[PDB]
Amino acid sequence: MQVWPGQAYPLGATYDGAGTNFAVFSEAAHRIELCLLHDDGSETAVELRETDAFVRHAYLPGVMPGQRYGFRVHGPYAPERGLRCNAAKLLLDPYARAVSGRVRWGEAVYGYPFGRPDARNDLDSAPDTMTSVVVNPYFDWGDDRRPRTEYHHTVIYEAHVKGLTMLHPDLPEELRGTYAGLAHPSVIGHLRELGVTALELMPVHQFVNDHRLVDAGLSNYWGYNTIGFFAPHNAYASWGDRGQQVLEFKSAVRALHQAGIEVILDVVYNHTAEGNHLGPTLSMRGLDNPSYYRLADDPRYYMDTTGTGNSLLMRSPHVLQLIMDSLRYWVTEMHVDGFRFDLAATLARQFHEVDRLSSFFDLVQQDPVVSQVKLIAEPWDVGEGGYQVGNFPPLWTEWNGKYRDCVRDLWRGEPRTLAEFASRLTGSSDLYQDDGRRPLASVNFVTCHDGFTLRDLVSYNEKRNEANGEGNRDGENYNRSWNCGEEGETEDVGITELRARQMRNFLATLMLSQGVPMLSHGDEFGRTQGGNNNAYCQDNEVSWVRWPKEAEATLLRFTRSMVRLRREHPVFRRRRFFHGRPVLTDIAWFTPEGEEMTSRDWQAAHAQALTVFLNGNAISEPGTQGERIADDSFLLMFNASAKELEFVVPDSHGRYWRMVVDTSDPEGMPPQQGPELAGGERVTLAPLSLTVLRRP
Amino acid sequence: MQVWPGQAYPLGATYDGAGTNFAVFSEAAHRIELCLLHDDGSETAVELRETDAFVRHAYLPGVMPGQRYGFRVHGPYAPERGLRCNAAKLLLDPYARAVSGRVRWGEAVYGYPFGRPDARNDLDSAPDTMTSVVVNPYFDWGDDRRPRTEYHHTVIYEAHVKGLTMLHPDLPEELRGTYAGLAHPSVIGHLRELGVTALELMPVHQFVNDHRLVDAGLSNYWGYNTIGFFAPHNAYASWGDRGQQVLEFKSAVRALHQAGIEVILDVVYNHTAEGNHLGPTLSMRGLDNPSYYRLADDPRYYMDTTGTGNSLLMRSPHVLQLIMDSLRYWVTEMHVDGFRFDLAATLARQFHEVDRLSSFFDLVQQDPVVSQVKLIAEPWDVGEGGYQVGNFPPLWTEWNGKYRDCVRDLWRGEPRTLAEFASRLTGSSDLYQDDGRRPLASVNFVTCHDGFTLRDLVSYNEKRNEANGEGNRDGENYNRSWNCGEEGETEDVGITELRARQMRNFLATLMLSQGVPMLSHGDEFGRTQGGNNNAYCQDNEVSWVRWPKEAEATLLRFTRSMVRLRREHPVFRRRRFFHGRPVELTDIAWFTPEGEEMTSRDWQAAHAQALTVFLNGNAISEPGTQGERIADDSFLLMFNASAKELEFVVPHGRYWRMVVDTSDPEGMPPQQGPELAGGERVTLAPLSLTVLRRPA
Ligand SMILES: Nc1nc2c(ncn2[C@@H]2O[C@@H]3COP(=O)(O)O[C@H]4[C@@H](O)[C@H](n5cnc6c(=O)[nH]c(N)nc65)O[C@@H]4COP(=O)(O)O[C@H]3[C@H]2O)c(=O)[nH]1
Ligand SMILES: Nc1nc2c(ncn2[C@@H]2O[C@@H]3COP(=O)(O)O[C@H]4[C@@H](O)[C@H](n5cnc6c(=O)[nH]c(N)nc65)O[C@@H]4COP(=O)(O)O[C@H]3[C@H]2O)c(=O)[nH]1
Repeated sequence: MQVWPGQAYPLGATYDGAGTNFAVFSEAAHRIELCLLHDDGSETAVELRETDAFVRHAYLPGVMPGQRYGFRVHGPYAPERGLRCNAAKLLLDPYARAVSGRVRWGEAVYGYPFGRPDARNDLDSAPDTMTSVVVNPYFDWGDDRRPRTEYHHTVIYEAHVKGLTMLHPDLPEELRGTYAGLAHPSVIGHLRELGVTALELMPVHQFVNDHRLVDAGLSNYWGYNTIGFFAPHNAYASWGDRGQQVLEFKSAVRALHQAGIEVILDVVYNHTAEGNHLGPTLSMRGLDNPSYYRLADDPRYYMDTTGTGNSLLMRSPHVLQLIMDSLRYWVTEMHVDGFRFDLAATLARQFHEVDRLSSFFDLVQQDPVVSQVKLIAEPWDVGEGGYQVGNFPPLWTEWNGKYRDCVRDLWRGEPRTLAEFASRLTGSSDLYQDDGRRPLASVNFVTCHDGFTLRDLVSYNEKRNEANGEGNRDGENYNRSWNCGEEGETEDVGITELRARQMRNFLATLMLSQGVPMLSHGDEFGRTQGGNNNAYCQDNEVSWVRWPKEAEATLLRFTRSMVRLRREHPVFRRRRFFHGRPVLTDIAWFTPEGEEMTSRDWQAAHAQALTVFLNGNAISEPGTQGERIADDSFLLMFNASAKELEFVVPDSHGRYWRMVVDTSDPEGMPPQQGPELAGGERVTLAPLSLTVLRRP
Repeated sequence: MQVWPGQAYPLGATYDGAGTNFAVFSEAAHRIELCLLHDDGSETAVELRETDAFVRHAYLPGVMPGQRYGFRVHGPYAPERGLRCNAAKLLLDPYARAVSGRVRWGEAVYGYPFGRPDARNDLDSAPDTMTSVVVNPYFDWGDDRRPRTEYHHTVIYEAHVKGLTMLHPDLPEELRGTYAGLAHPSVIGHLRELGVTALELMPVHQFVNDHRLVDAGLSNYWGYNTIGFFAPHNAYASWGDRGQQVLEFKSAVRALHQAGIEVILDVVYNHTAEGNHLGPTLSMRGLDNPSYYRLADDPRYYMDTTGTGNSLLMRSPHVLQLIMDSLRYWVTEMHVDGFRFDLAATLARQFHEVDRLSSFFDLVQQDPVVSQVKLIAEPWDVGEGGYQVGNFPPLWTEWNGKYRDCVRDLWRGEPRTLAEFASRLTGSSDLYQDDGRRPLASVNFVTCHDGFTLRDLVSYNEKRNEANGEGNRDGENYNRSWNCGEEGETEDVGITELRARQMRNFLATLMLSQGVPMLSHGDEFGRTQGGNNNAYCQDNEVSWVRWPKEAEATLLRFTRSMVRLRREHPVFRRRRFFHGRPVELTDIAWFTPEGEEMTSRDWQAAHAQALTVFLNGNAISEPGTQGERIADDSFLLMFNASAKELEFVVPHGRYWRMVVDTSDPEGMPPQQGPELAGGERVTLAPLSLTVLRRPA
């Protein structure tokens, strides 16, 4: 038999050489039973009797990795009390390091009769449920140098595990769309060729194909609907789901870490794949409903702060413990370099309000494992006071959703005051400066997985989510986009070259900006999604990354060479805001004709032209060793006008500035040199074009 | 000036091989300078310029360990807002891994002019102040097996580092009263001889003798008045103060851990040694006052839920981080095994009420370093809603204040504490069963550092603290004690035996009571504080532990034999609660002195001071380390707190053996006894105990 009492910590199934020590949390269970599934669907149940601080535990020697296991909570069923415990269902371990199988959708996985939401389901769950697996924690990272690339050298590349590699004509068939293929040399090379220093992996926690999707012809692609917070996703693993998916991810990191490539993965802690009531009872519903999920004034129904069914209680210690244990386990055992938190406002909702003194923030700021890895937050959620951009604690880094909306409104041509675009270029002073932050707190991005891609952003006015199954009712409605004259694809040479160069504008404005640049995957080649902007369920050629074999490889070498500029020239990645008001003047703003803009020229309604001077000799920032940082002085000239404009170079005839970037050109100016301008001489600059000059 | 920007983590002086990095937090400091002290007192200031998330820092190559340093925080001095920043006072390092020197009490360590509280003082504090020192973290714990003694084997021995060894006629005079003398073989041999598994260490966090106390002829001895949250008290060091005292501690833990004795130390996190205003500016008054201390509804004045000057803000993320970074520093760097939190209800006061969902409770519960060590609490503060015995989370253990009073009462004679004393032997079923805890969650104790020692407990009716300088106003006013005929020293052998046998009565009940016991240092030799019940300032023979050279060595072998009787028989240290009756095995049954099971009427019969308890050694419904069953001889405990003799009956056919008797003056847990029939009547003296041991 061999049922030893074991230990209470750590939570989950841990392989201590000769056996495995199990420990799960439930304060609302009279009895808890542990099931040991075999390869034929037989359950060898064991009662974890030894409770300690509402966590029941036991050590069962002989149990080893590959053991399919799960729990069955004997507890009250009373939605009136908030409890939905059911022994009939096979509950997943929240602390499971690897989950096997898919959810086979049926009336059994749900925990309530399909006609009576307050009755109780007595159907066995195991033959249709996912199944948590014990994992051997061993891995020999030889020299896993965490390439601790600082914020002022970081190029974040948002990408998917599957879409990035799925259609790659260099990975053998098996590896396309897996973690293993993500480690391939032709992808790491591409990533190292493109200049990225951080890789953002769209949700990699094990997530569930939604029932509403499976019974609609679709699947869950993005993966922002998760149940296994410690489990690499089994469907992204070509090495098996019997606890061998973690072996890929670890090896996927080590291969990536060898090339000086960081891994910052996208975490979704705000909600769970169990949805609201009327959803499935899979992992945490049956264990402890009241202290895992945020229930409403009527405990039957669920408080939502994400619009997606449920939301976790951020003040119950066993929920905070699960997230800190989740983060760290991905830091120190998966060697993940950082996290992009999803809708991170919900994580700071202690009772109702968004608190920046909330216990979650208190925890993260102090723990020596998480507080040092790159902490990125999506600074909003769909509750009251949901817009919190510029209110997270000064440790954090935020998605500048105001950079997206301000830049997409500049190149679109709207009367977005230049003084609204000029602080987004300076790196969002108005949002972060008083908070005690630096420009690197702003993660700038012209496009991400949400909204249009880059090609869709310069080709479509309104969304095209008909094929999502919701009558075009999902995604952002107006995306500050402009089709460039005709919506959809078109053979018009004028519309084509305009779109191909509007894209150039977006990537050029992004790199010359201050803070952290971010690229959505595919925009290097011009990835299209056919007007679809919220492709959470488009798991097909719509969201795959097509790979190039001329125009798509004109924009490619353009973008790479634009990254070289930001890298090579530290003026574009400064550690602290310019001031330059009274004395060296580290920034200056002149009009096209060549005079310093005035308070009246600045925010006058219809003005769409700028010249920006960036003083490379006024970087009062020490390097790593107190080394004073130098760089050539640059002259960025923006023309958001519909017309051809005449820009004067405002220094003197004394000196010479060489043009190094010019959006207008069809061959690509960031990868191709050009003429050097006199210094008082007039330079005609095409409509919706950009230009940069360089001088030491 | 080789000054590199350095890192912002961790806070404090860390030695990176080539040099040392300093990082300090202040969110209301415009300019922070790093003063580096020399041996002729001259300073060498350098700006910690690099402000990152309100943590200013720098790294200085070549700066070796032993360097005396400190921060001077230029900022606002305005007590109407709560700011007492003073760039004249040499602020300590809240993360000082060793603090040298002592406070020379003068008008210069005080930050304000003595006659005017809210004015400004520009007196240099440098020489009159302690100094935070850089420490080299190396120490070779070759094979330092943390003796992770279980919870149901612990015997806590609360000791002070100085009194334990200042008067031991075996250490060299160098080592009397220091950390090294605490780990001499003659001491660890005694703790081994006594059977303890834990050494509760009265505060070693480096503290300051109060100005209040030093202009009186006295000196703070206990040390519950702390500034150094990372340093060992330099006045306990025989090896030096320039960072060398940290070695004393690390090597004093190495020795105790080799002989298998754990380290539990007394932490004081609720309050600081700067007290309220009118007091010094040493570490946190001048660093960032409003974010460190819990301020009033008038920022000039300090909230005080402790009565010791001030209280700490348990909601500012950077005070909880200072606690945690301290907590994890004594386990991960100095190999401590647990902490006793003092006034631990103040730690949970997040705003006003004692919140068991306070961030602090959610921080300890989660952290892998601190949730695993022994978490012992003193569950009360003097503030409103202070007494919270039985209300801490289930992860926590408490000093059972309702045990101490109710056993002090019983042997004192009060006609109430029988049904109450019963549960206190049961393990305080009232206070802990429903909370989800075990009998072990209650630290039982009759006497501690507070109140009377055990000899004073039976030799005084009221306090005698005139020597403390507050005219007998401090401490407990009634401590639930009895003088046994005469208060003070007598020679009547009738009283003296009653005292020496009363001392046997508590220790007997303490080692036979369910849960975790605690021994105050010196109650083996019958230590006497001369009636001083609150001796926090008596750093003299009053609290010095007197080592014995006839009666003193009789009670000694009494206690040691009782702590064994706990060890060798697990019933007195059970791991679950009793249930008494299989409604449809009987593991406990209470009998009358007459010899019949009691009745709910006869239980709460007011006039009753006699008892017979049965314990079933064969009905321990608990597993063992390897699923085994626990087996034991069954015991029969006979309490007579009556003023006279009462004939006690054994419940007929079998035999029983008498193992414990308080009455006979040779001491009879080390002295073998007769065999009692099983129906026979037995005479039990007034205020005495008896235990029977037929094997089951
Ligand atoms: N010695 C010293 N000089 C100080 C200090 N604070 C400001 N200065 C000087 O005064 C300017 C104003 O700084 P700010 O208004 O806080 O506005 C600051 C702040 O927004 C940001 N910044 C610069 N360095 C840091 C830093 O290390 N950490 C953070 N968090 N922000 C920084 O850049 C702004 C100004 O950059 P600068 O070109 O440095 O211009 C700074 C610098 O000239 C200080 O505490 N000590
Ligand atoms: N920390 C901790 N404390 C424990 C544990 N088990 C018992 N205790 C405490 O000790 C009491 C004695 O339990 P019992 O003698 O087994 O008498 C128990 C036992 O026979 C049964 N029982 C209670 N819980 C369980 C359980 O989870 N499994 C099984 N099989 N029986 C249980 O019902 C009785 C009443 O249980 P309680 O009301 O809780 O009464 C329990 C509870 O107060 C434990 O695993 N951990």
